[PDB]
Amino acid sequence: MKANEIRDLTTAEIEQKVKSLKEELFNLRFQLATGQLENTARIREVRKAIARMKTVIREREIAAN
RNA sequence: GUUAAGUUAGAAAGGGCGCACGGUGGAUGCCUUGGCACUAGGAGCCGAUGAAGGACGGGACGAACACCGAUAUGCUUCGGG
Repeated sequence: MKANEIRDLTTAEIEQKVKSLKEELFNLRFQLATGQLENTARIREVRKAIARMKTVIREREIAAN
């Protein structure tokens, strides 16, 4: 998904992207705490996706100078 | 029936010697995951762009070892497989 990450422009790669993933992780952890989640690999894959987005943004910023 | 006299003893409450069968306890034999002494090549410094060394944390489900820092049991890119 890294290529698709590059294709998006910078604001789109943070605004309404690293925010929806954050809120989804929040809801997922709430459901797990309550006691009804079933599928549990979602947490790990969401966290990995967030890290990917942050790293590509930082790479762009570093290359900009 | 009465005198007189001899006797292995022969019993064993328990004990000694020999034999048979067990229990505790880790010598001996066999075996290495760890060490000891060297040889031939390399490398002989790290740090304010924050060191050597640590504290606290990170997993779906506890404590500990190993691994990693709010991008936390991991992220990109180039090669091997």
